Amino acid sequence: PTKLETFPLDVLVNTAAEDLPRGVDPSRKENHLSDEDFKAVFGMTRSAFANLPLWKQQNLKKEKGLF
Repeated sequence: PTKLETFPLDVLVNTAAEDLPRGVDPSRKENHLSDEDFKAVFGMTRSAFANLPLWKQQNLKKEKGLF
């Protein structure tokens, strides 16, 4: 594609690894949320989230089912 594919939050959270769409980086599911879902889930800009240390990004994602 011309850009990364997006999918509904429920699909990214509640799908077995083997069933995940091919267009989703399993280690960076947040990149595949729409802007609206990213804002609802994280409450900060994508750049602000990317500026958190990787371990903190992961910790936040774990509770949210996106790790």
